[PDB]
Amino acid sequence: DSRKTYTLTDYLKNTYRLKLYSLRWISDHEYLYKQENNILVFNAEYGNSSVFLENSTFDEFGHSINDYSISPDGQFILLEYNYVKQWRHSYTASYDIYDLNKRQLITEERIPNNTQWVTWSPVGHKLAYVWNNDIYVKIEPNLPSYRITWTGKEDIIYNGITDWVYEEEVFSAYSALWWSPNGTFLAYAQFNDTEVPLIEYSFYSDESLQYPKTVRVPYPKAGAVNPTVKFFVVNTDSLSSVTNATSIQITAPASMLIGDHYLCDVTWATQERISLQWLRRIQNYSVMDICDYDESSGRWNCLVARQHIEMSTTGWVGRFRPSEPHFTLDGNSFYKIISNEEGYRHICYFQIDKKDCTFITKGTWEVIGIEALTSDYLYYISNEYKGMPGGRNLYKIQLSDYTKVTCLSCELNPERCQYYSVSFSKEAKYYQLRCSGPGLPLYTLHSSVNDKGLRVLEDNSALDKMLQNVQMPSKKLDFIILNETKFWYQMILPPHFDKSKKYPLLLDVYAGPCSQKADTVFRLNWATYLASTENIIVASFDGRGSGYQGDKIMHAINRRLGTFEVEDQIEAARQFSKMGFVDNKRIAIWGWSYGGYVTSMVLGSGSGVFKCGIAVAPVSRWEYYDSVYTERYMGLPTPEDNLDHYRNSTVMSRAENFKQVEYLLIHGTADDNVHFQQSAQISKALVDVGVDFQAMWYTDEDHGIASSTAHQHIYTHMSHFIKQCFSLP
Amino acid sequence: DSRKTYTLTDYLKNTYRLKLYSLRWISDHEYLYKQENNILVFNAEYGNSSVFLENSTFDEFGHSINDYSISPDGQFILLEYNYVKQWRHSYTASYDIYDLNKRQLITEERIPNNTQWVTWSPVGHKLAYVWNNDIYVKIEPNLPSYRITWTGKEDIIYNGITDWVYEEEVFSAYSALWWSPNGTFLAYAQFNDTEVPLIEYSFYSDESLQYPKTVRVPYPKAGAVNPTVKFFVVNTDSLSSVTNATSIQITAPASMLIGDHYLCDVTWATQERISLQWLRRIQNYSVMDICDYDESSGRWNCLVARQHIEMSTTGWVGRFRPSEPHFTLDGNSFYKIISNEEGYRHICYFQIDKKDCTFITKGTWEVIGIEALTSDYLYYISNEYKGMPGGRNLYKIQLSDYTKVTCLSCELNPERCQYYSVSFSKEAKYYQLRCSGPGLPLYTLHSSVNDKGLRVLEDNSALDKMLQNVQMPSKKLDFIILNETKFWYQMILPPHFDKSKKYPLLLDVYAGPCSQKADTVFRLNWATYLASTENIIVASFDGRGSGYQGDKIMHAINRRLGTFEVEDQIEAARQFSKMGFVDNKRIAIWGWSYGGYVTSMVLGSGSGVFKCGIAVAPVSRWEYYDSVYTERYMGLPTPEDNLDHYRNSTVMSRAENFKQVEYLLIHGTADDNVHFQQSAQISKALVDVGVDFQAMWYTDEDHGIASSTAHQHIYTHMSHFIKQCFSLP
Ligand SMILES: *[C@@H]1O[C@H](CO)[C@@H](O[C@@H]2O[C@H](CO)[C@@H](O[C@@H]3O[C@H](CO)[C@@H](O)[C@H](O)[C@@H]3O)[C@H](O)[C@H]2NC(C)=O)[C@H](O)[C@H]1NC(C)=O
Ligand SMILES: *[C@@H]1O[C@H](CO)[C@@H](O[C@@H]2O[C@H](CO)[C@@H](O[C@@H]3O[C@H](CO)[C@@H](O)[C@H](O)[C@@H]3O)[C@H](O)[C@H]2NC(C)=O)[C@H](O)[C@H]1NC(C)=O
Ligand SMILES: *[C@@H]1O[C@H](CO)[C@@H](O[C@@H]2O[C@H](CO)[C@@H](O)[C@H](O)[C@H]2NC(C)=O)[C@H](O)[C@H]1NC(C)=O
Ligand SMILES: *[C@@H]1O[C@H](CO)[C@@H](O[C@@H]2O[C@H](CO)[C@@H](O)[C@H](O)[C@H]2NC(C)=O)[C@H](O)[C@H]1NC(C)=O
Ligand SMILES: *[C@@H]1O[C@H](CO)[C@@H](O[C@@H]2O[C@H](CO)[C@@H](O)[C@H](O)[C@H]2NC(C)=O)[C@H](O)[C@H]1NC(C)=O
Ligand SMILES: *[C@@H]1O[C@H](CO)[C@@H](O[C@@H]2O[C@H](CO)[C@@H](O)[C@H](O)[C@H]2NC(C)=O)[C@H](O)[C@H]1NC(C)=O
Ligand SMILES: *[C@@H]1O[C@H](CO)[C@@H](O[C@@H]2O[C@H](CO)[C@@H](O)[C@H](O)[C@H]2NC(C)=O)[C@H](O)[C@H]1NC(C)=O
Ligand SMILES: *[C@@H]1O[C@H](CO)[C@@H](O[C@@H]2O[C@H](CO)[C@@H](O)[C@H](O)[C@H]2NC(C)=O)[C@H](O)[C@H]1NC(C)=O
Ligand SMILES: *[C@@H]1O[C@H](CO)[C@@H](O[C@@H]2O[C@H](CO)[C@@H](O)[C@H](O)[C@H]2NC(C)=O)[C@H](O)[C@H]1NC(C)=O
Ligand SMILES: *[C@@H]1O[C@H](CO)[C@@H](O[C@@H]2O[C@H](CO)[C@@H](O)[C@H](O)[C@H]2NC(C)=O)[C@H](O)[C@H]1NC(C)=O
Ligand SMILES: *[C@@H]1O[C@H](CO)[C@@H](O)[C@H](O)[C@H]1NC(C)=O
Ligand SMILES: *[C@@H]1O[C@H](CO)[C@@H](O)[C@H](O)[C@H]1NC(C)=O
Ligand SMILES: *[C@@H]1O[C@H](CO)[C@@H](O)[C@H](O)[C@H]1NC(C)=O
Ligand SMILES: *[C@@H]1O[C@H](CO)[C@@H](O)[C@H](O)[C@H]1NC(C)=O
Repeated sequence: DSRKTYTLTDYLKNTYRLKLYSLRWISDHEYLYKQENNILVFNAEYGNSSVFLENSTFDEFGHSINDYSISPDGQFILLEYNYVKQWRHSYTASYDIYDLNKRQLITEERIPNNTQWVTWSPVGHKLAYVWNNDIYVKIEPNLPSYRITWTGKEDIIYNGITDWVYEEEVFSAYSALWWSPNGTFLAYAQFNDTEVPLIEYSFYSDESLQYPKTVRVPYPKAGAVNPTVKFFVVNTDSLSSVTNATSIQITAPASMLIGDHYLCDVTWATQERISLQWLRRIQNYSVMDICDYDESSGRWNCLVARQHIEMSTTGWVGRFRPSEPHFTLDGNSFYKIISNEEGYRHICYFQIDKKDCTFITKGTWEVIGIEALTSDYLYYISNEYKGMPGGRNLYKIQLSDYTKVTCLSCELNPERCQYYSVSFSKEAKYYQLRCSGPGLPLYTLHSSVNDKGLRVLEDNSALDKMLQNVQMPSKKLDFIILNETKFWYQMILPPHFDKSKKYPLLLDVYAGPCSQKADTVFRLNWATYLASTENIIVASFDGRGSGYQGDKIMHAINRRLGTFEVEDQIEAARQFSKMGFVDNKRIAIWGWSYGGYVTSMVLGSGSGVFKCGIAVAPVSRWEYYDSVYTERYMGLPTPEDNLDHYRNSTVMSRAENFKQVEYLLIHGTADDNVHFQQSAQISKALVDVGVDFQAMWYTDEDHGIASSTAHQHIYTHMSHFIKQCFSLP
Repeated sequence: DSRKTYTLTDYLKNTYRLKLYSLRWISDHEYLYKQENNILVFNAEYGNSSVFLENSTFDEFGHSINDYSISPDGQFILLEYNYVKQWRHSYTASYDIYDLNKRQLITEERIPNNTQWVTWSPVGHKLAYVWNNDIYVKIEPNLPSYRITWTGKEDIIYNGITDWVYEEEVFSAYSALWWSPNGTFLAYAQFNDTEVPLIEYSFYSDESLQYPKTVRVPYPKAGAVNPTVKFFVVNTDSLSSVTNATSIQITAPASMLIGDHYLCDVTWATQERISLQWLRRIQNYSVMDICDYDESSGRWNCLVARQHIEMSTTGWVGRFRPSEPHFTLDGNSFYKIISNEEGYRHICYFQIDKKDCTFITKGTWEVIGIEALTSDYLYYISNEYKGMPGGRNLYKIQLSDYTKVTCLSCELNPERCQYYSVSFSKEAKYYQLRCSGPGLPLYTLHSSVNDKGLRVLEDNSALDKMLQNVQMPSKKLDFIILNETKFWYQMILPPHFDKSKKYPLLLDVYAGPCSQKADTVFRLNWATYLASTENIIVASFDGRGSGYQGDKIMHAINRRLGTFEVEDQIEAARQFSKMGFVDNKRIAIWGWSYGGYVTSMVLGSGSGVFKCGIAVAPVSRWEYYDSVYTERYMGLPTPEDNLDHYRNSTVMSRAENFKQVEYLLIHGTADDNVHFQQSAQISKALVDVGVDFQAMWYTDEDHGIASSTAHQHIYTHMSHFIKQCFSLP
């Protein structure tokens, strides 16, 4: 054996890059793929291409265009420059509209600088943008903007944008603007954070800054006042400069109004029908209101009969939040993913006039998501193939005959692709199946008309040839029967693996509620380096609390976080140790966020199975985390509700047992998700008891700690600790 | 040998304690020494004792009495309970006045809770206290308080108390109240921090606290607006309840009014004469105003003729601040320590009517301080004995015949005591000479009448016997001739030291301007453990910038901090290495505060002499430290004045060279002196360049990091790092 190993340098410097083919379906037959800084239009059926915009077009722009947005009409394009990131999704940027017919930059009534969000109408060239927490609408790109809201304020009234809590948990986005299917109406949400308490952390900026800046973010910790959401809808077609626009408010269902409620999701059904999903602060009761517009009163009305209530007594409602409904063209019938009586999520045909729901799919698998609803077929990704919870394959079901279900990707390349994803065209005429593993990522375009594979867009052939030279580690995904239940685990076995020889084992852990750490995706990460060079088996286990395996396993840790999942990881290590190739004296664990919470808990468990551990940005007490996430799985922190578990599930409590393990606590000073407070309290507890541990603070670094320099430094420091603890060279 | 060694446990658990005899001279013949929780009165001449207050007296108090204050009359006592510390000197506490004649606790008009400062009149039982930044005076302990100021405000107007900058630099205390010699007048200072910018750091309090508290302290960084000081004097004898008291303001000399000025010190001369020392922001010009009270106008007047101006073109005026004048009983003549033309500080007889000053002492030594001015003799401590800059001995000079100077402690116990300190009685009839080394601390009481040693109060005999069993390390203080100048150094040689054998060397460093690290004091510190058990020579060197050696050496680093002192420490290590008993391959350096700045600078020097280093609470850029300290030595951070050196003296700049040394950066999150910001910037710089280093943040810990738990953990972690770097067992 005389080949190079995957070194940390290769990982940090991204020497081996996984080519990807990302396209934008502008039509049912054409998509826009950016090549050599040139936007190109590709006919899906023929396969030919044409230059939509030459790089020279914006070479004289004078600014670096971060991203572009083609108007549905295709007569205009948005240019994003001066991109400034805020949180995971939130950002501010300047925008310049470019005419694609006159080949000229719009210079009059330009979108203002620091625009928080900008969106084209679903059809046409209307532009709605949020500036200074305020919503403006430009009916024509070259015409003056029309201001809709006037109550926008910073860290108080968010109009059209989402506050930290909603952006990171409820909507998973920074956009609260929902255009009507033809762009007649614009649905928006007004979040009020007047009462939500502020988390205050210090920012040191650059060396030039003399006095540090304090950053205050409206952040509702478990039990703290949550934000108030108010939904609104405005007729954009009636927008006038003479008078302000009028926004009709759709009130929440009375059940939600009794107490704190959340607007989980907003989905347009027809040009005059909208579906609002509300969920009470106690996330075990959710009502969907199919509201329609009444022409006579010009006001949207929600029929109590059409309302659909989904309650869960076993645990929380939804994997992370109520799913999205896929209405039919008529809009009087919709398909949604609901949990079956057995406890496995499946598609359920729904009619707006019948509260009864008819499940169209059933089994011990789980419908991961609905991709497209054509008048004849509904396409969904599922983990049914080979009963593998970590597999994703495309399936289509005849709407008229539900019994006729056909797999579309299961038997394409079974050896190389088992985790598939899909992006259909405007009318689902053509779809791009993208496989992420277990082999190299493969991107292929197919035609729904005859389910025929038109061509292969990307095959990662060059990377494959380069990876032949390096001694890449192998990945093993199997299951261990615990309490007569199959719990799957993945193991990145080192190259030239010998079962007889005993190798050190690092248990990468997350164990988040409804999370999967054992899948079939090819990933070039730090574990690849650890297994290839340091020869460390990197393993991950999905125990009670893991998702894609049913409500029973997912809702097992309900109202008891830091209990079953922590125990399962320790039991996993014991099973892994007795397999025969694991050095019992050298077993470690590492995790990020919830993984850090579990990593700390297992190290302080006093089990004696683990020797050392690295907790990065770890959660210490659940009363320091946001309300939406914590209250969903731990309930309210009140003396009459799980207050005991809230206090019994703190890492600080197990500090005395940390004296038997080596601990590395890494955290970013400017973390908005898991505040540095949580890491700080862990350190204080260990210092008080006298536990000796290593720590590393990264100044002005967020939860991701992904700044090139910090990313390299964090993994370099972690590599040193793991090697030192494992007594490796 | 079988003798045990001084272990870290002995140091952390204070196994060997140095007994001390601290007394309070209530009279010229009697002092109060607390024994077994009983205040006892001891006649100095006879040596007999009597119980002033039995422990039972305050056993039923119900609170823990932190400290006591006997009224000069002795008819009343103050009891301090509920002690809450703020900064180094600032604190808040509740006080209960106790009658020492009626043996009863005063229950009416009690001193309010959270009293910031309380002081008895110099003679009598008057009480002046500052509550809520406001000054109140109780003429009688059992009578209602009289409020003097009414403009007090938190973090804005400090009346009678010193702001952070003045408390930690100018006055080195939290008291701005100065009682007149017979208590007729009360001199006070009003500090205004309305413009001084606030340093904001986060406090994580306890595990219960859900949201961290942001602590904002008025702190003037180099160049930032400094606080405004206004002096005032009030006649307490005329205090009435019917009308408010009137405070006469003594304005600063015109020279100081031209720009920012500081009130360095306030010293009362007679019952009607006060001496104010003012210093401009540019600390190289100071004027002392001897102001007297004019009965006719009832206003204090400062004669321009009586003003004494001291300017220094070589460097800053004063060791750290203008010295304190010692006026004669008449008050028309005073003695002060001024630097001579040669550049060595010496006592200088002064007359209020003659601007000329006559030096009464001269030589290549330095008068450390004036202790007592009797009508016939002036007592001062100096480093003249054996030309040792680190020695302190008591001397007395006949005022009539200055040639007649007599040493009082030089030849008492030359082998055991060379560093002496003294506390005279009310009329200097008796004085307690306390020696801190080089042998065990020895406390003795003497009589000035015939300079006779009455008796020995404490001899640390028990500690001496216990220290016989342990293998205590030895201390060597010598000098290395650099550039034809004697630079002294101390070395804590390990037990059973063999010059032939090569031992590892750790250079404890501070190198602060006007600082001494090589002295003759016996200290049981971490170095004792390192030398006794780990067998590491701990050495300290006093190079350019050191004090007690003359203005030339002290003012050498003027307007150039981080230059000569850093180079000298590296040169010291080179000289130490070629001595013959130092392992060149294993030399390290550690420091706190300025020591941390030097430690970082020498590690990033690129010299290659040092292998590893530990910087605790280190200063990174001088533009982050307070103004009074930085501007005194580095000038103003302005483009026209030393702005370059300010940017050329940053640790972050030498980050690339840290790649050759092991670095441990320890800092407390809640540091008010060296803000964490300085450590944070160092870390960010190393992270950016890619320098691998270890770090450790101590949550809710101040500059001292002296909380029992943290103190033990910091030295434990530091011990591990030093041993690991020195490849020690
Ligand atoms: C966002 O939430 C805050 C807090 O609920 C809202 O502030 C509230 O605004 C109402 C407006 O009517 C205030 O009611 C009035 O208060 C005044 C005194 O301030 C009183 O004289 C009136 O009789 C009436 O009660 C309410 O007090 C106030 N609450 C506060 C300040 O805590 C705010 O309006 C909300 N913003 C939006 C756009 O929804
Ligand atoms: C402590 O320092 C601050 C800052 O110098 C002092 O505040 C100042 O107070 C004076 C009072 O006369 C203000 O002057 C007046 O201001 C008002 C507007 O606020 C204006 O209408 C008047 O004609 C006059 O100029 C001055 O502006 C103000 N400076 C500020 C607020 O920055 C404060 O009084 C000082 N405190 C003490 C007790 O010395
Ligand atoms: C790919 O080739 C086809 C022809 O085989 C193109 O289709 C025609 O393109 C011409 C271009 O001038 C049009 O005038 C015709 O109307 C098109 N015919 C149809 C049926 O659409 C197609 O446009 C090409 N695609 C690209 C991206 O160049
Ligand atoms: C549209 O609404 C805005 C906001 O209320 C109006 O602008 C305000 O008009 C009032 C009139 O008294 C002023 O006091 C405010 O200062 C204005 N601005 C704001 C931000 O409140 C505007 O006039 C309305 N337009 C029409 C035609 O009704
Ligand atoms: C977009 O959709 C809206 C809602 O259906 C359309 O508005 C209605 O259009 C019909 C047909 O012209 C009218 O009879 C209704 O009175 C309209 N309702 C309202 C609220 O005005 C709108 O015309 C559609 N736009 C386009 C271009 O098709
Ligand atoms: C949603 O969760 C709450 C909190 O667990 C449930 O309220 C409890 O209901 C049970 C009976 O089912 C009572 O014994 C408890 O005392 C209630 N409160 C608490 C604090 O547990 C509520 O019933 C749940 N709702 C649904 C639809 O399951
Ligand atoms: C130490 O002893 C001396 C006597 O040798 C004490 O002096 C006398 O003490 C009595 C006590 O009742 C007084 O009445 C006398 O007036 C004292 N004489 C003088 C000259 O002072 C002295 O008080 C004793 N000291 C202590 C602390 O008990
Ligand atoms: C002593 O000074 C205080 C402070 O100025 C006086 O108390 C104030 O009196 C005014 C009279 O109009 C009130 O408006 C204030 O509210 C009072 N308090 C404060 C804190 O300002 C007090 O009256 C004065 N006493 C005498 C006898 O003059
Ligand atoms: C404390 O000292 C002050 C200042 O010397 C004395 O006040 C003066 O006392 C003399 C003598 O009685 C008077 O002639 C002056 O008019 C007083 N000046 C003022 C400002 O009142 C005061 O008497 C001394 N107190 C005691 C008890 O000796
Ligand atoms: C106090 O220090 C300041 C700053 O160094 C001195 O001002 C400088 O004086 C020199 C001459 O001695 C000039 O060449 C400089 O231009 C002055 N300004 C600066 C920015 O350096 C001042 O003279 C000193 N005062 C005394 C009494 O020594
Ligand atoms: C711009 O596009 C042309 C298209 O032929 C390509 O050759 C050229 O390399 C591109 N330049 C950049 C900087 O991408
Ligand atoms: C954005 O800022 C730049 C720079 O000040 C300015 O030239 C431009 O006109 C601004 N755009 C808008 C729409 O305000
Ligand atoms: C209180 O004082 C008496 C004086 O004889 C002493 O015996 C006793 O030990 C003291 N108690 C404490 C707790 O110091
Ligand atoms: C201080 O507070 C305690 C507790 O409330 C109270 O008993 C006491 O009287 C207070 N003292 C004064 C002087 O206010």
